[PDB]
Parts: sequence; structure tokens; C-alpha cells
Amino acid sequence: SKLLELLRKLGEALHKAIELLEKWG
Amino acid sequence: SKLLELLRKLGEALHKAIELLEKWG
Amino acid sequence: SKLLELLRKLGEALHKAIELLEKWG
Amino acid sequence: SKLLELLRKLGEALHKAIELLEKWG
Amino acid sequence: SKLLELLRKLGEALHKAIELLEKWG
Amino acid sequence: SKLLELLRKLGEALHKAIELLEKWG
Amino acid sequence: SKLLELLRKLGEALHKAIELLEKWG
Amino acid sequence: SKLLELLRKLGEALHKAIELLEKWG
Amino acid sequence: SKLLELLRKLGEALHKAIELLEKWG
Amino acid sequence: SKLLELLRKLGEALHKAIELLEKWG
Amino acid sequence: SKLLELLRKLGEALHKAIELLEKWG
Amino acid sequence: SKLLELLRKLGEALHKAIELLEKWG
Amino acid sequence: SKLLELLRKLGEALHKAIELLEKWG
Amino acid sequence: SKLLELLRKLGEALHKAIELLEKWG
Amino acid sequence: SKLLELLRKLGEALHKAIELLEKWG
Amino acid sequence: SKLLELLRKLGEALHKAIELLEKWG
Amino acid sequence: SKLLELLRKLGEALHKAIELLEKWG
Amino acid sequence: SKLLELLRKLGEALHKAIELLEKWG
Repeated sequence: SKLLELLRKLGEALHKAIELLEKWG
Repeated sequence: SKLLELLRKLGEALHKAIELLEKWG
Repeated sequence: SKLLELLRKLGEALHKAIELLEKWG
Repeated sequence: SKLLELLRKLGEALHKAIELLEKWG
Repeated sequence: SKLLELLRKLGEALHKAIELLEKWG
Repeated sequence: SKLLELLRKLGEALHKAIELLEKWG
Repeated sequence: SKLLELLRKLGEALHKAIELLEKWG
Repeated sequence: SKLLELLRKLGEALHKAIELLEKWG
Repeated sequence: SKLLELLRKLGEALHKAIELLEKWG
Repeated sequence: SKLLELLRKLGEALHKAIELLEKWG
Repeated sequence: SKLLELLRKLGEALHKAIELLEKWG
Repeated sequence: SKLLELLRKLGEALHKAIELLEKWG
Repeated sequence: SKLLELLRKLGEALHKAIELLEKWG
Repeated sequence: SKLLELLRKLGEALHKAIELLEKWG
Repeated sequence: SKLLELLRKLGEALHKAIELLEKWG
Repeated sequence: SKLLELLRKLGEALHKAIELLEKWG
Repeated sequence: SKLLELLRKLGEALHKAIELLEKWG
Repeated sequence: SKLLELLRKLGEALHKAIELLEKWG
């Protein structure tokens, strides 16, 4: 349950990282 | 360019997938 | 509702993946 | 490459089908 | 209306599938 | 080889019919 | 054999459309 | 116009269907 | 409206032709 | 007895087609 | 066999009739 | 000119119906 | 306008042959 | 409903076509 | 070979999607 | 439960698509 | 090919997420 | 234990994404 929260948090970061890669790339 | 799109879509899908897993878990 | 949202995203990703396979193939 | 074309048409059909599902669900 | 677009695509896919069957057969 | 020709036409006819259904619907 | 099974579906499908085209037209 | 061309295709299909019936019969 | 009549007849035959072709094939 | 039917239907379709040709011609 | 020859010819006549309609339509 | 060939075909069809009739009658 | 009359007559005469063949067959 | 009926058929046909494409391919 | 597998999977997914559309529609 | 069945197939399909993209890319 | 590496990993993560969703769902 | 696999995969994907962001940025 605390893991899941952590899991979700990464997912959000990875999502943003890819969006950024798009904009810059 | 077309690849980067595909990446974003997988990121969005993944991101969403984890959000659910949290709701159900 | 959230499961349908995820379903769509996977459809969009799969659609793009196939378009790319066409371009490269 | 005519197969790829076929594949691409199935992707779209599937994509549309899922979107309709979402609308009705 | 969105269902009718869905059909068109199934018709296009079926059409191509048969074209392939002709070429290979 | 001739049965494949027949199928092809039926596919083309079905495709035309669906296109009409769109325009009218 | 398979083709004949296939053929009969195209005919079946094609019929369905026309019956609709008649009603709408 | 779309209707007119739709018919043409049914005429071509029917023509070929009869040709087959001949060869097989 | 007289074209839809004709369409139906064309459909109506094509149906018969295919049914026979199935039995013989 | 199957082919007779088919014959009748071809005659019915041809009759309709000629009636148009008259009107349009 | 003789009957079939008649069927083919009716199919050919019907095919031309429809092609004619197209030209005028 | 396209009308003529349609006639020719109707003449050929009729000339073969009659021929059949003779065999049967 | 004189061939349309002729066309009709041929069609009328075909019909009658077809009817007869059905009764005898 | 009639459209939904139609929709199934397209799927049924398309399904048959794909199976065949697999066996031949 | 790989492509054909992908084809089958798209067919299976599309088939399932249509079955749902039937139930819900 | 049908949706989960459906969703497993999209994932399966996409996997293939990506595997191909790897090999060809 | 660096984004293909990245792609693969997103596919692997998404695959695992889906498997979990299946079990828990 | 099945979610720590998912965790690791998200960490690895995020690592790759950041390495790219470094280079391009």
C-alpha cells in the first residue's frame, strides 16, 4: 500500500521524462 | 519522431495502468 | 471507467506501433 | 508490405471499436 | 455515426484480407 | 483462382454498401 | 471448403447491408 | 452515383458466380 | 427509389447463386 | 428446380433494369 | 449444361444493362 | 453503341432460351 | 427512342420464354 | 440493432479470412 | 511469420471487442 | 471480466509489435 | 537504437502491470 | 514480490530516459 504509492510516483516521473524527451528531441 | 510518440503513448498507458492497480490494491 | 480509459490508451499505442512497423517495413 | 497495410487497417478498426466501447460504457 | 465509421474500417480490412488471399492463392 | 475473383468482388460490393450507409446515415 | 464457409458469410453480410439500404433509402 | 457503382459490383460478382456455376456444373 | 428495387433483386439473385455454388462446391 | 428460381430472379432483375433504361433514355 | 449457357448470357446482359445505367446516370 | 451490344446479348439469350425450350418441349 | 422500344420487346419476349421454361422444367 | 447484426457478420467474415491467411501464409 | 502471429492477436482482440459491443449495444 | 480478457490480448498484441520494432529497428 | 532499448523496458513494465491487473481484477 | 519486479523495471526505464535527457539537454 505504501509500495503502490511509491510505484505510482515513479510512473508519473517516467511519464513526464518521456514527454520532455519528446519536446527536446 | 514517430517513435517518440509511441513512447509517450506507452508511458501514458503504463502510468494509467499503475493508477488502477493502486485503486484495486 | 478507468479500465476503459486504459483500454483506449493501449489501443492508441498499438495503432502507433503498427504505423511505425509499416514505415520501417 | 500488403500485409502491413492490412495490419494497419485492423489497428484502426480495433482503435475505433475500443473508443466506441468507452462511449457506451 | 461513430459506429458507421467503425464499420467502414472493418469493410476496408476485410477487403484487403481478401485481396491478399487472391495474391497468395 | 476464380473463386478468389468472386470473393474479391463481394468484398468490393460490401465495401461500397457500407460507404453508402455512412453517407445516408 | 473454408472459402465456401467464408463466401457464405460475405453473402450473409452483404444481404444485411442491402436490407438496411432499402429501409433507409 | 455511389449507389450506381455499388450495383455494377453486384453485377460483376453475379456474372462471375454464374461462370463458376457453369464450370463446376 | 426504383434503383433500390433493382438493387434488392440483384441482391436476391446473388444470394441464390451463392447458395447453389455452396451446395455444388 | 434451384436453377429455375435463379433464372426467374435474373429475369426479374433484367426486367427492372430495362424499365429504368426506358425512363432515363 | 445448355441451361447454364442461358444463365451466363442473362448474367452478361444484366451486367451490360447496369453498366449502361451507370453511363447515363 | 453500348446500347447495341446490350441488344446483341438479349438476342443471344433469347435465341438460347428458345433453343432450350425446343429440346424440352 | 426506337431501340428502346426494341429493347423492351426483347425483354418482354425473354420474360415469356423464361416463364414457360419454369412451367415445363 | 440491424447495424449491430451487420457488425457481427463483418467480424465473423474477417475472422474466417484471417484464419485462412494464417494457414496459407 | 512474426507478422502473422501479430495478425492473429489483432483478430482475437477485435473479435472480443465486438462481442462486448454486442452485449452492451 | 470480458474487459480483462480483452485487455490481456491488447497487451499480447503490443508485445509482439514491440518485439518486431526491436528486430527491424 | 537507444530508444528501442527504452521502448523494450516500457513494454516489459507494462506487461508486468497488466499481469498484476489480471490477477487482482 | 511481483510488484518489486515492476518497481525495478520502472527504475531501469527511468534511468534510460534520464541518460537521454542528459545528452540532449
